[PDB]
Amino acid sequence: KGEELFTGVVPILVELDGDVNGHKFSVSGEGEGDATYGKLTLKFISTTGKLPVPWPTLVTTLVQCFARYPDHMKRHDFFKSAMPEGYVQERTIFFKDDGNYKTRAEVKFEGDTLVNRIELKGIDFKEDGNILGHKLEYNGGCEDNVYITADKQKNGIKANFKIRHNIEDGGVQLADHYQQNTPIGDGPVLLPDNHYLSTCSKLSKDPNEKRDHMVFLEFVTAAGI
Repeated sequence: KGEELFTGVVPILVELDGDVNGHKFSVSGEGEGDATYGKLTLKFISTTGKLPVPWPTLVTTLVQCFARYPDHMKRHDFFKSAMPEGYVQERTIFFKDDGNYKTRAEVKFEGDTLVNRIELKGIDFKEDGNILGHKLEYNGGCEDNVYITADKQKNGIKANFKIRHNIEDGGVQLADHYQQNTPIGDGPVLLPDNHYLSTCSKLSKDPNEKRDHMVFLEFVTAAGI
């Protein structure tokens, strides 16, 4: 059972290769996840200098297998059931009145470590917009619940949710997330009934960190059944 792989604290490594309007950047992340508490503690670093986009816009792209599914919902945890082979997570994130991200990631175990290797491509972003202009507050913003539905055709799941980033000069920047997850292996997975994940994140900085970075804390819990 893939759930047995998350009984304790699991180390995490994240790799993101990004490209926004043709400007390449790379982010390396590490930390740990405790599915018993739906708790994620991560630190992310840009290895290519100042990012061309705000950190809050990459939060969702930068491991839902660490969601806490209560006992009465364990049958609906697709993410852990796909482990250790893992799953492919793909998203299109439409930023209202701005560009969009298209992301493809492989979430799988490499040894005792849960790894998230991501490719991100952003296009049609406006230099005078909130994203390329770095006009978003540094926080998790209003995070709508992640509504998950089964996709038996792909033996996986789909998800939909909006992120609302506060704009420093007042207002909000909507980010419409459209998500699809498919298992990497051919083994059996758990196709869930309709449910959602509740998220709460806290973004902070490391005083000793010289590079553009993000210290990240998240609690994710399933509900709706």
